[PDB]
Amino acid sequence: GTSKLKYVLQDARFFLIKSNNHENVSLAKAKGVWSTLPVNEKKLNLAFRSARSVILIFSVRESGKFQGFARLSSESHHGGSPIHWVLPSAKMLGGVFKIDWICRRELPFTKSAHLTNPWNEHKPVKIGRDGQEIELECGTQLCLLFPPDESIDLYQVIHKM
Repeated sequence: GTSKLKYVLQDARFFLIKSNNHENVSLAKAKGVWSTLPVNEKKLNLAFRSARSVILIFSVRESGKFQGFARLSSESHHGGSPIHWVLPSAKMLGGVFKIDWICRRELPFTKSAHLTNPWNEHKPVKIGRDGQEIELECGTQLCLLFPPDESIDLYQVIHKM
């Protein structure tokens, strides 16, 4: 069902993550981690303190799709296991966020054409820079459009809230 998902998304904040390649999203899906440039790191750390859930919605550039979404489980930290990102240069990144995936399935942009983001001039939600915040209602409806991921159990994520 969709009820535990709606509970996790209640009063959440949402951010668009744009990856240059599929390899980095595959690493994030396998290891449960993301890293971003310091300007976005600071925004995500502020958001993590401010909201019950902070949701990252991932899209690989030129793919025409979103590849899934995940919830921050920590602020960023330094000095863990090093991550061999494909950088498009590793010293330029900030710390590492731990994330819990909520959906690892794809959603094509053609299915989100009716959703506009007020925080980006009401452009279609697919449009945005890496780190663009997505307003609550747009972000909630976007996450509810993804196919259900029946491999994930949100019981443990609810306990982290």
